[PDB]
Amino acid sequence: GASSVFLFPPKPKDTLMISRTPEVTCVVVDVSAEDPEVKFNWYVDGVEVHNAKTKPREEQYNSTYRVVSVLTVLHQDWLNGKEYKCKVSNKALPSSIEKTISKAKGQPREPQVYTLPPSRDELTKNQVSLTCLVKGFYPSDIAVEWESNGQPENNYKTTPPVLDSDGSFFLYSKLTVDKSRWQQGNVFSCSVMHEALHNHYTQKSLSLS
Amino acid sequence: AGASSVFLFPPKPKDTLMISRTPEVTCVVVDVSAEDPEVKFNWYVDGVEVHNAKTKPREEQYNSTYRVVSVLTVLHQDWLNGKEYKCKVSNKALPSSIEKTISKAKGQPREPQVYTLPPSRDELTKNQVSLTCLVKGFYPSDIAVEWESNGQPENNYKTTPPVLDSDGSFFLYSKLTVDKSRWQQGNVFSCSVMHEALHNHYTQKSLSLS
Ligand SMILES: *[C@@H]1O[C@H](CO[C@@H]2O[C@@H](C)[C@@H](O)[C@@H](O)[C@@H]2O)[C@@H](O[C@@H]2O[C@H](CO)[C@@H](O[C@@H]3O[C@H](CO[C@H]4O[C@H](CO)[C@@H](O)[C@H](O)[C@@H]4O[C@@H]4O[C@H](CO)[C@@H](O[C@@H]5O[C@H](CO)[C@H](O)[C@H](O)[C@H]5O)[C@H](O)[C@H]4NC(C)=O)[C@@H](O)[C@H](O[C@H]4O[C@H](CO)[C@@H](O)[C@H](O)[C@@H]4O[C@@H]4O[C@H](CO)[C@@H](O)[C@H](O)[C@H]4NC(C)=O)[C@@H]3O)[C@H](O)[C@H]2NC(C)=O)[C@H](O)[C@H]1NC(C)=O
Ligand SMILES: *[C@@H]1O[C@H](CO[C@@H]2O[C@@H](C)[C@@H](O)[C@@H](O)[C@@H]2O)[C@@H](O[C@@H]2O[C@H](CO)[C@@H](O[C@@H]3O[C@H](CO[C@H]4O[C@H](CO)[C@@H](O)[C@H](O)[C@@H]4O[C@@H]4O[C@H](CO)[C@@H](O[C@@H]5O[C@H](CO)[C@H](O)[C@H](O)[C@H]5O)[C@H](O)[C@H]4NC(C)=O)[C@@H](O)[C@H](O[C@H]4O[C@H](CO)[C@@H](O)[C@H](O)[C@@H]4O[C@@H]4O[C@H](CO)[C@@H](O)[C@H](O)[C@H]4NC(C)=O)[C@@H]3O)[C@H](O)[C@H]2NC(C)=O)[C@H](O)[C@H]1NC(C)=O
Repeated sequence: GASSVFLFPPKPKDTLMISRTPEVTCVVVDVSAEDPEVKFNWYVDGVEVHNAKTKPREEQYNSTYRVVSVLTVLHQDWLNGKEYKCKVSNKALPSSIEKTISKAKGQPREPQVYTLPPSRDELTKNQVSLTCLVKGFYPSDIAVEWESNGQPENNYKTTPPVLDSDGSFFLYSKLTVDKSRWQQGNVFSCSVMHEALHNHYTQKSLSLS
Repeated sequence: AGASSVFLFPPKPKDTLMISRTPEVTCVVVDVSAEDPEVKFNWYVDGVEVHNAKTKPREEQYNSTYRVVSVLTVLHQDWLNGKEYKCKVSNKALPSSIEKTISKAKGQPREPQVYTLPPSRDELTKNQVSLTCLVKGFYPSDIAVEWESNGQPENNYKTTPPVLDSDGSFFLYSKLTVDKSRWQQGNVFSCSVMHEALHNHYTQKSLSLS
């Protein structure tokens, strides 16, 4: 079952902040109740490692079992482009199944962050859209958040990264707020974390002009 | 049993929304063996067999298999009214036929609101600047967005995929990049949006230096 095994990268924020602990996560589903202990082998740049913490089989709501293995990774290892391999050996199956993941290769490029106030035409509405354009970044791993008065905002959506014509990525984040909060002069801030920004962080603000 | 080797693709949104354009449904069969006899296609529209499809000759792939494509031209009205298109792929080498079906997304259509946004003040120090088109509140997600200036298509734009918003509708952004000099001259730029819930399937918003 080369499709019962899933390997997840660390969160973008986790690899960029010293206070956080990035992990790669190997998930195997559909283990039968009659199957023996599923084995995980982990490799970093081809070298086997043994510090993974594997979760005892958890019974599911569809009668199957799930096994999750978690490997903590070093911030710099991930950022320096090391390859993480997860190999899952379920003896009830013919074959072991391997997956590999790593940071995309290529010169990192610094995001340029721009905030855009609502379109004049939208000011007629009950709620208005505050836009954060983030462009020119590489690789596509990035975190974007909105806040106001030191507090996280409740209502925003961010597009996936989109490949631009010069080989870098862009995205937009759309924050929706009541027109009243906008008219009252509240300051809103889009913060962005990416490996190619100084301090891995930058913020741009937006308020009624 | 070959079931995962047949793929059925819808027409492009723009093609279904403009009568002058030709919308097509495309049935693609991959992993066709050289030892297989002729792959055969039958096509149906709401269960009724149709005969106007054009099937291309098999094309050799670098992995020693063939790809075979059949293309069915559809009426705009038919697609937009939700008729079902079925491609049935037959091959003596297989025990059973493989059938795939496709149709337009269901659910109440909602009209997009289109907003143009000028470059951020901070971007005006760059030699290239970004003109933004925000399109929101639409359903279904099938939509086309383009940019023009002086009646000519612009080259350098990219558009995000539709993103599901908190109310069940979709939004996207389209980003047009232009030389800062063209923006500063006062040239007018237009974002045009095609969607089935718009009057005449078309609307546009313009943007220039202010
Ligand atoms: C029996 O039950 C279990 C449990 O199911 C759950 O419970 C029931 C009640 C249902 O409600 C069900 O919906 C629930 O999911 C079933 O197990 C499930 O099995 C399916 C497959 O059958 C799995 O589906 C795949 O999911 C992938 C993504 O999963 C994530 O996102 C979904 C939501 O989108 C979540 O629900 C998942 O749990 C996953 O969530 C992610 O989890 C990560 C690990 O924890 C998180 O990362 C970590 O987070 C921590 C802290 O949070 C740290 O930060 C760590 O650092 C970090 O690593 C992550 O944040 C989290 N994300 C989110 C958003 O929450 C899909 O990607 C995948 O699609 C691929 O594969 C498909 C083939 O199956 C294919 O169709 C797709 O196209 C895609 O294909 C891939 O394409 C790429 C590139 O093109 C290729 O490179 C790949 O090769 C290719 N894939 C291939 C070849 O396989 C699947 O859709 C599902 O995840 C799983 N659930 C759980 C919980 O394990 C089981 O199936 C049931 N049996 C039945 C029904 O018979
Ligand atoms: C041997 O080789 C062949 C050929 O590959 C090529 O050669 C080899 C040697 C390599 O060099 C390789 O790199 C080359 O590409 C291999 O054939 C491939 O087989 C795989 C399957 O194994 C196919 O994978 C599916 O791809 C779908 C997307 O395909 C499009 O997008 C890719 C780019 O991302 C293109 O490469 C494709 O050609 C398709 O491109 C589209 O083509 C349309 C038809 O022409 C275009 O539409 C038309 O456009 C014209 C204009 O030109 C008009 O506008 C018409 O009106 C319009 O109709 C369209 O524009 C174009 N798009 C793009 C972006 O280019 C995926 O959708 C699909 O995913 C489904 O299936 C998976 C299961 O396999 C599943 O995991 C997914 O989740 C998803 O599941 C489906 O989900 C839907 C709903 O979401 C359900 O309804 C379905 O039921 C469900 N199906 C399931 C579960 O099965 C696959 O990933 C691949 O497309 C194909 N390549 C080619 C070129 O045909 C072959 O595999 C090799 N064999 C071996 C043994 O190695």
